[PDB]
Amino acid sequence: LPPQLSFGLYVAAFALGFPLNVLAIRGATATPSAVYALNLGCSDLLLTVSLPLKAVEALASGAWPLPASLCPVFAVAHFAPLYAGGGFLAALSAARYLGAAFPLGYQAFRRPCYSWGVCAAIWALVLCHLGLVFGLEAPVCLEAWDPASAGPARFSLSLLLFFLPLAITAFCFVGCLRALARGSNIFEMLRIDEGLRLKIYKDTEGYYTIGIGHLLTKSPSLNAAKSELDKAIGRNTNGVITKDEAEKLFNQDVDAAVRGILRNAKLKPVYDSLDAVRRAALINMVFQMGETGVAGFTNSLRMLQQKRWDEAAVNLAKSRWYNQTPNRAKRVITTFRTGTWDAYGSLTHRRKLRAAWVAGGALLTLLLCVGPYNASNVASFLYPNLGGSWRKLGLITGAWSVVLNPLVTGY
Ligand SMILES: COc1ccc(C(=O)N(CC(C)(C)C)c2cccc(C)n2)c(N2CCC(c3cc4ccc([C@@H](CC(=O)O)C5CC5)cc4o3)CC2)c1
Repeated sequence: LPPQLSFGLYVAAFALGFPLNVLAIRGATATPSAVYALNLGCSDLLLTVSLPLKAVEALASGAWPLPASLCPVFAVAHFAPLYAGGGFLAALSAARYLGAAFPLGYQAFRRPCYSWGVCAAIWALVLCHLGLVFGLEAPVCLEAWDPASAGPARFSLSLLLFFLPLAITAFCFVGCLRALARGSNIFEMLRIDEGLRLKIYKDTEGYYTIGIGHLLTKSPSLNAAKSELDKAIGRNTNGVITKDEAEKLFNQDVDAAVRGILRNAKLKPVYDSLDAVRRAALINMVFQMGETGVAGFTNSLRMLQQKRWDEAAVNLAKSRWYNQTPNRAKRVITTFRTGTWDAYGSLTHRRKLRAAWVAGGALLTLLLCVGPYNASNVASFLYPNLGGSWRKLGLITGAWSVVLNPLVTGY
């Protein structure tokens, strides 16, 4: 409440803000998360540099110690990096959400230049919106109430530059929570193991293959492969397909791998007794080897039916399958043993957990720092009875985003 306490809290924010954000930048410079943390660290620095001036203003109970014409420029130089901070948190939470909810789809669509593009658009939108609004409608500075005529303009700032990022961050945090519960499925697992190629290639066994691990023929003839490919799609392809056609063959093959297990007497008892994750591991095998091949793993299959996970793991490792494709086999074996997705880097529960925490941290620091000011500034044009201490507090909490913001990124 007293101006001396206001002064101190700003100084604390500066004093904590400066090192923490330089440290943040180095941590980011040592993926989309890094880009957003880097731009957040920079906007935090610009905000930090304006704090000494913000602090002396609070100490003088609102008195602006500089020429009145510099007040609009300082308003931009202070609020610009402030609002940008919010948007980066919103962008970062979006990247985390997309990574958590749609790992593979995200990774396919994602390009490094988009992250910068998004960041640029944020800087652009913020400075254009603030520069115009504060430039057209501006000895007291930031502590002063805005005239009721400046309402529509200042409201558009809060609406667009805070409330919208907030709502989006809230969506991303809820989506992240949902992603945790959703875990992962067999389609994602096989997409990682088989990869994606649009040209005809040879697998580790030397057979002609296309798409997401679709076996074309066991024949050594490339022309027989090109013939079987045109059968599978019903169109002359000449050894090249689209992503859409690949995904269609993928669902048919997963279906075929499942139906193969369903009609197998030696595979079906195990399939029936497993959970979905351990089921996914079985399907992966039958996808790679076929039903008869996997049916011959008599020992391992029996141990899996009796929930003897460790024994089964050790057994499966003695196979030709393990020696020919070790990385893939180890993942499928780990899946079998644990019944989790721990073996799959971009599908793991922890990765989804970190996204939830980043988004949650982001949502909270948006609510607590940039939140209170905008909530009270819009509530100043309505309700002419509003107390002055609400906006003054909001400016303090907003300043503290230079402390909170670097913490949520984890660098
Ligand atoms: C700081 O003030 C603001 C104000 C308004 C918004 C704001 O709401 N808008 C306005 C609009 C929706 C009506 C256009 C806004 C503005 C700039 C850029 C964007 C994308 N949106 C805003 N936002 C919120 C959504 C954010 C976002 C969504 C999003 C989705 C994918 C991604 C990428 C993740 C990555 O980098 O990998 C993925 C690759 C594509 C990055 C992404 O970043 C960007 C910042 C920030």
